[PDB]
Amino acid sequence: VQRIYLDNNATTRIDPKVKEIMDPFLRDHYGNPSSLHQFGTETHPAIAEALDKLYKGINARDIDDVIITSCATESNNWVLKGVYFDECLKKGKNHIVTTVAEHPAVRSTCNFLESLGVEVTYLPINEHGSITAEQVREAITEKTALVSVMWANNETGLIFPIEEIGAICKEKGVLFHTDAVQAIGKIPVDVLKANADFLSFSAHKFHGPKGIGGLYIRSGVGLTPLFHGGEHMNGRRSGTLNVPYIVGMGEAMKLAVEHLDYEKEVVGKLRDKLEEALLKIPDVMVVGDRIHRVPNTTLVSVRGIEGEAMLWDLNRSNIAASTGTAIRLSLSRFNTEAEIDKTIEVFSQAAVRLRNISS
Amino acid sequence: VQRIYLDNNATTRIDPKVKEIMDPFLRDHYGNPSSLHQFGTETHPAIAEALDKLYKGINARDIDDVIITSCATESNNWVLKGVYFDECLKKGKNHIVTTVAEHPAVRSTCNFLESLGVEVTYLPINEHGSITAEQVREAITEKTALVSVMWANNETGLIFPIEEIGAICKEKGVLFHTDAVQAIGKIPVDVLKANADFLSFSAHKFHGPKGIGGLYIRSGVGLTPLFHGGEHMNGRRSGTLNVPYIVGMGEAMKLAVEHLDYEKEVVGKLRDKLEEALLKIPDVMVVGDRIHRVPNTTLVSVRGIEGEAMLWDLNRSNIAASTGTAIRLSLSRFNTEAEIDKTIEVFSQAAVRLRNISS
Ligand SMILES: Cc1ncc(COP(=O)(O)O)c(CNc2co[nH]c2=O)c1O
Ligand SMILES: Cc1ncc(COP(=O)(O)O)c(CNc2co[nH]c2=O)c1O
Ligand SMILES: [Cl-]
Ligand SMILES: [Cl-]
Repeated sequence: VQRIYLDNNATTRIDPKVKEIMDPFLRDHYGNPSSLHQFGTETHPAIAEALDKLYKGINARDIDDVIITSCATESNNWVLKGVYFDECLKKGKNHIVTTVAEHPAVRSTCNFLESLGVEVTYLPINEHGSITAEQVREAITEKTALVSVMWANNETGLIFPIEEIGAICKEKGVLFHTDAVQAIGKIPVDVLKANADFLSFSAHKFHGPKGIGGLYIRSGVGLTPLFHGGEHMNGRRSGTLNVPYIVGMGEAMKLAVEHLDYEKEVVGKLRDKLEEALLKIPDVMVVGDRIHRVPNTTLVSVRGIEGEAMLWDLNRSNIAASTGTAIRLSLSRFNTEAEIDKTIEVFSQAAVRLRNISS
Repeated sequence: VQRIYLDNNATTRIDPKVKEIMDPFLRDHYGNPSSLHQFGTETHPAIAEALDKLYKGINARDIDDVIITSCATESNNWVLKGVYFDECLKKGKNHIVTTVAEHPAVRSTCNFLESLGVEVTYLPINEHGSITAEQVREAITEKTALVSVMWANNETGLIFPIEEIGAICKEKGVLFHTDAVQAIGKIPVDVLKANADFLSFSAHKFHGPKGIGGLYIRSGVGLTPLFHGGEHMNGRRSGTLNVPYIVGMGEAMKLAVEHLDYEKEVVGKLRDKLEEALLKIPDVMVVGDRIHRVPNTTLVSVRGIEGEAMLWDLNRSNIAASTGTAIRLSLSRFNTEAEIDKTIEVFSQAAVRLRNISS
């Protein structure tokens, strides 16, 4: 059998180099980095190299933190509940601006903050599937504690104007957080350009293991820990380090940014090839503005055949995709031209077959 | 070189079987268990087998949850901040009883809860290094939201009277949590016998990978999520599943409980052998009641030579241990009689050498 995987927004394959690099820390380098003895101190260099890779990936500076979390959900929960106690309660700034497009980690958390009597403005999506810089400026009260806008959307692949929203936040004196989960490895990410105070990411979206992520925290910005216990991560996030996944995620970031031109040049092209071809088969419109997107994602619709049906079919013929209904096909650098061609074929045949049962 | 590792309370070696079982999920079974397509659904059986192993390890029932967390720190933080909102605030039960002996994940969290105006009673340690059932009963007000007592202590290896504290909590109508991190794999753990509502554990203490743990939650007990986003873990703890570490931790628990008689019979004996022998070298008393302890841990003192000095020495001769000052030597099933003998030798020679520089 030979399966085609087009579900990169759900999760990605761990890069083989990433599997290789982690392996020694699952075998004989099993010491707790906190121990003083050799089993501990021996892990120190690989961890430092990892952190370094993470800093360079997002343009963090020495004076910033990139804190290791267990996933972007942790990161996101952490930013929101941290600001809740540091701003919303202790400083009266009882308002948070976000968008409707946000991942549930952000949205549900906000929902919880609402239940305690935080006022949350969920900026509405426009016709383009976007949010504009002016939209958040027009929403900032001076009780606004935080603006949280996702860098790129995982439904459509839509990029939002982070840089611009950054500027507004700087001018207005408001904490800015960007969930960048869907941007790492897909387009360049720059916390300096973004004037982010907080950035979250998750490794499994860029060929690292599931079960680890990061939160960038700008110099001098405070954020009450979500994991108290104050050992690890200059006391900001406690718990014995996930040594293998750290070493791994590090490598994952490095490879991810090394592939940034491949992503735009080749992956993007494969995505255009797929999209263009899908657009033929009679009555198939694409969803969203097709300019401001990460290179890897396309969301096609099939006229009067719910997505689920197309996908269940595609699954049977060994092509994995998901909805966003519409059909979300999302690529990685591990897709090939052959696989796309095949997808065009099997997609169209599937379309055909389902039209005919519809009669 | 041939190193001896006696720092099992810091962390343990991933069991080779555990490394084997996780491996396929780092290689080709990389699908998100939430996907509907084959890459997702194919992970379903291994995950179910894992969870099953976890349930049986602690005697959880079908009607309970064993929720997968990123570590015991997550678990502990989760219980405390969960009860804070569900009991302390929403129900006025503004008091928590714990002990002084607790791991910092519990203690620091409590410290934070104090800062919001929760009243926390930190039960004092006695001469035995213990806490008695009566001590917590005498502390329960009817504003008490939660009792949190650690099952076994990682400093001395001291077991606390969980079963008894359980009974008191049941009688008194109070939520009971036990951090069992230092008990899994060391003595039998039984949430039913314990009348725990909440139990935490962490895999790296029983030959699983760092970076994953569990919280047992009793049937019908509520606990507001620490990770909102409400996808995974019947919405109790959100974030893409750490598939490999889950499969791994599962195996780790199984092997851990399979070795329960080996642990008491052989590991315990090795520990007694080591202890007895150390007790000779002139002026070396052991620390704590030497009856109510997990089999693997001994905490010896050397008269007027701070622990750190003994350890730095021991490190040079390739024996890894830590303080608790006193010297904490903690064993696993991977220690051998040879290694202990060697330790007796090198320990005593080290004692000798440091006496003579002391002059
Ligand atoms: C933009 C974004 N934010 C946060 C997360 C959560 O990261 P995690 O904590 O590692 O799970 C994801 C991935 N989540 C999903 C992508 O597709 N379905 C999902 O549930 C994401 O795409
Ligand atoms: C009793 C207990 N509770 C909680 C933890 C925290 O588990 P983690 O979240 O997986 O780190 C540990 C391990 N911690 C340590 C054992 O020795 N030094 C330690 O810091 C522990 O022994
Ligand atoms: Cl918090
Ligand atoms: Cl919470």
